[PDB]
Amino acid sequence: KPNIVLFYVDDLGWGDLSSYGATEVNTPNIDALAKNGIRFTDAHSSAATSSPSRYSLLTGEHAFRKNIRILKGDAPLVISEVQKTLPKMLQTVGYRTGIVGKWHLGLGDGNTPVNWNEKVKPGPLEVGFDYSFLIPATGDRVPSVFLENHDVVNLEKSDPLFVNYQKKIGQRPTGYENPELLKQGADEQHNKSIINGVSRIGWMQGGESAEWHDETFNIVTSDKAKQFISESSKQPFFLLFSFHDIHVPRLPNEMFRGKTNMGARGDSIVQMDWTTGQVVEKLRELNLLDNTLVIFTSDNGAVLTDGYDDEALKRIGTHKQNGPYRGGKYSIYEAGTRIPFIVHYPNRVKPGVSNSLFSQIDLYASIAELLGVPLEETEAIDSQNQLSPLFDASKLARKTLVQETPHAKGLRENSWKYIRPTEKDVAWVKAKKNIDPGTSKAPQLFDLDTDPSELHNLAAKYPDKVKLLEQKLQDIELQSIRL
Amino acid sequence: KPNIVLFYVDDLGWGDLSSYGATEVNTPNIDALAKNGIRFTDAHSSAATSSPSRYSLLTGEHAFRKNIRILKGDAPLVISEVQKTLPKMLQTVGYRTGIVGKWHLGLGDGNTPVNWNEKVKPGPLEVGFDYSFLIPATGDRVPSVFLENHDVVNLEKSDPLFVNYQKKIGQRPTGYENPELLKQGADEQHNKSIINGVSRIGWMQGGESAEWHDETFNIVTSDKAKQFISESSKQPFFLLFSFHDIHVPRLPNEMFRGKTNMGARGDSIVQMDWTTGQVVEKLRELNLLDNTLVIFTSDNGAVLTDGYDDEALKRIGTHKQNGPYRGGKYSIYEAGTRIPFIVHYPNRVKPGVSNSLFSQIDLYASIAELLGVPLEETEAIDSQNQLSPLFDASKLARKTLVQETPHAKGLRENSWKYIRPTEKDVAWVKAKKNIDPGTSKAPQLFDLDTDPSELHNLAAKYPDKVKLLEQKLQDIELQSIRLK
Ligand SMILES: O=S(=O)(O)OC[C@H]1O[C@H](O[C@H]2[C@@H](O)[C@@H](CO)O[C@@H](O[C@@H]3[C@H](O)[C@@H](OS(=O)(=O)O)[C@@H](O)O[C@@H]3COS(=O)(=O)O)[C@@H]2OS(=O)(=O)O)[C@H](O)[C@@H](O)[C@H]1O
Ligand SMILES: O=S(=O)(O)OC[C@H]1O[C@@H](O)[C@H](O)[C@@H](O)[C@H]1O
Ligand SMILES: [Ca+2]
Ligand SMILES: [Ca+2]
Ligand SMILES: [Cl-]
Ligand SMILES: [Cl-]
Ligand SMILES: [Cl-]
Repeated sequence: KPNIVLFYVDDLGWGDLSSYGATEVNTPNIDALAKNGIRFTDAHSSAATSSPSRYSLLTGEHAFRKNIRILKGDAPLVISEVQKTLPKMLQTVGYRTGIVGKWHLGLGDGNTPVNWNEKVKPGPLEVGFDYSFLIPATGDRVPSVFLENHDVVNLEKSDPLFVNYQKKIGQRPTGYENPELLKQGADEQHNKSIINGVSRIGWMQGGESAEWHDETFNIVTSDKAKQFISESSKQPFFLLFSFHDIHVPRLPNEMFRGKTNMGARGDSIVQMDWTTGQVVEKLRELNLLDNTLVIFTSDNGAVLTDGYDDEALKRIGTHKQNGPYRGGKYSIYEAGTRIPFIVHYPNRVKPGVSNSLFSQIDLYASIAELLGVPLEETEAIDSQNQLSPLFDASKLARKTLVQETPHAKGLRENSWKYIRPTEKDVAWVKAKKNIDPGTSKAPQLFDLDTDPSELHNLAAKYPDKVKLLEQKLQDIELQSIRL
Repeated sequence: KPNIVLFYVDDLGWGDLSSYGATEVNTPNIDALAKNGIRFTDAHSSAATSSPSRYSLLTGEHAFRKNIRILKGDAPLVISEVQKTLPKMLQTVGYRTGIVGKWHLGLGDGNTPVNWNEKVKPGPLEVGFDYSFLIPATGDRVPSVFLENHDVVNLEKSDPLFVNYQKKIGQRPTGYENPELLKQGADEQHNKSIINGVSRIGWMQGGESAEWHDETFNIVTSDKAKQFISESSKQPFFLLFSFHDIHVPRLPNEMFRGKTNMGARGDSIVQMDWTTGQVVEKLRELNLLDNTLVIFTSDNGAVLTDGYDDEALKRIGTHKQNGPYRGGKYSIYEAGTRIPFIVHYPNRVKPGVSNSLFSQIDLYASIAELLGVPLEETEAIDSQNQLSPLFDASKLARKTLVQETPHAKGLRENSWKYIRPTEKDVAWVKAKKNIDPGTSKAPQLFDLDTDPSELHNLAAKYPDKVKLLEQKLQDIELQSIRLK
């Protein structure tokens, strides 16, 4: 029973790592993991946005089965208290489970809004986690406080904490009223309550003692992960290290500012690599690294301009955050879900590069197979046993895989890519995010071997292929049991 | 005997046209040719630099056979006067042949330096062209004058013209002396004589009346091309419209400044498309567009920072000038030679998109086949007959193609790409050009189907494939006669 450490980066694109070809940023720690492990070139998150991908990561099922969308800071937990989750699965075989970082899976129960001043339940502790130290929503969503287990860290009863997303509450300055105090400019959605010089989404009243310090996320989070690892060093443990990097607002520690010529976004990649090093080296000191299944991946494709004036697009230079793939965050094109995926397990995995169609949804069933945990017919219905290609870069994995986004759905059948037509008009992606969302009123079909960036639609040349793929996409939607 | 008009752009990247996916720039006129003809996605120039590719375009053979490198402004002509060339071949079937634009193939005879004040021979007129309106070297190399046939245009005997690439000559202001006069900053190689407010490579003395005006290149070149077309409308003709766009310095006409959010480089693409349109509309106006074989392609891959402070890199935004391919100008990676290539011929070409491995070198032998011109065994020894894939997107073309750059040679065998190792160190490509030259002390091998940006070197996992690909490269280097 090896330990499992899951590095889950926020918005890390296929090309944002030097082992994936980046030249404007060096990721040495993550690169050494790829060198002594398997690097996947065709691995995918379940969706093109955070909440849905995180839901599939932990439940082994497609996010559309529960219509998961980007959650707001006070949304209720999307994972039922009895739902079968990956951490619960590992618990039944003695693993001590923990998560350090971003949650974004909801925290309340729905009936009554979240009272950030009393115990916050259900949450990570109710869906398979023993220990939890989180960032409730996202780095840019209030509350800007750490929630340990069931309690908000450093909360003073003398200064109760409240949040509101529709109107201003409290006496904190905002970005629209007080733009003078901002460290970075913000768009309309992100110009509310200011905390640590940066406005966020929504208003935050009180709880000043519970306020976090963005520039120390690297230290605070690595410190917690190292402690949890030290506490569970003599037993099997699973640690989901969920980063805030490289999600907006990008506020890296001063020791990284200027390490790249790309601005805060690039420097956040440097910080992210450093943080990863702290955890990896911690496992090395305790001689646990060779017997640890390390998985380094991301929740969705990269984005440059995501709401703050941080120079991501202006100073991009020659950097290709999505490598050769088109799209990015929010998009149905490859880059929306095609991301970095590294497996590092020296005791059982030989170094290699895998071009197998791999999905993060299959982590649940592949880890069950690793430890012999039989799965119910109703458990992680979409998660397939793909442990063999996970540990051998030469083995094949999937043939078919559905890609999700709020705007459209798509399907991969070997090198074929099909995007189902939609009438939804989503211009905010192209306008505000500088990404083609991939929608179209007409079907789309691409051969990624000759057209890797999805520039030549073949829907009209192979109309039966479109119908076949559309048919197989319907079957997967109608599926309700395993296999 | 259809008319043949060949548009040859300078440094146009695979993704610089909107019909190849560009979103930050619009090329409506050029896209119109793609919608009505074949768009090639795996077509390649012979080399990753100007002069080597141009030589291969007109001689039908690899440039390394004569060690052609980027030519200085006063270089002698690299095409022998007795050497068979594509324009000559067309001359023997009654075609009137002309060239308007960038030459960059040398002009002296090699024994004496070109005297710009006398007739310049041998030039395009001695290698198969009837008419020629030229930019001698490049927009950034002196002389900054026009050469029509054998004489410099608007040259006054009262002000003789001289060039010198080793030391300053004449009284013209320079970039290293008069920075306050420049419209754009220039690196050390481009800070010499100032002409029209932009320093160039080399020093220019005299010939003021013959100086060109960069910003009106679009009008001067399109007018010359329109005259030539208008006059040869009675006879079959071959026009090589060799663009300066989008090479440095990028000085588009006023009517295009601000059309894109990428600065001078992006606005030159706009001007480039407009100039192309002016020529296409002249063919239509004269009812020749349908009976005209129009080929639109590029001499080598794209570059952003090439010598002038023109914001090409600071304002690139989301533009992917090279599409998904790695490298660019000067590189042995795909983007060095993988370029836009469109064939517009309404009387014999149906609209399509072709993924066939296609080489510009084959244009000589494919056009010969179109006209039934038998080729000698020692002529265009690298030019293969690929007329079937040139006119039908569904037909295959090449299986093997050798790629050139001064530091390394490469080979393509279907989707496999092999880069022969080299001890050469070209640091300026990364330092100043912001492009990866593709050099490596060790062999490189890629599967472009799974690794389109050549990121995963497979040379170690397939040592026999490397050997076989390296062997195939030697055979093409030793070949001296036509194949098959
Ligand atoms: O018409 S095009 O082919 O499309 O444009 C041609 C370009 O010519 C220049 O670019 C380089 C080219 O001449 C190359 C020859 O293969 O040599 C390069 O010079 C390098 C160094 O760059 C140079 O640096 S310097 O301080 O500015 O003088 C110097 O170190 O010498 C080497 C040559 O040695 S070698 O080629 O390895 O054997 C040219 O680039 S540059 O000097 O860096 O600017 C031109 O710069 C481009 O604008 C195009 O005009
Ligand atoms: O990575 S995610 O957590 O899914 O991002 C959620 C996003 O919502 C968008 O509408 C915001 O404008 C972004 O700033 C970002 O916060
Ligand atoms: Ca995310
Ligand atoms: Ca060029
Ligand atoms: Cl208190
Ligand atoms: Cl389309
Ligand atoms: Cl701009």
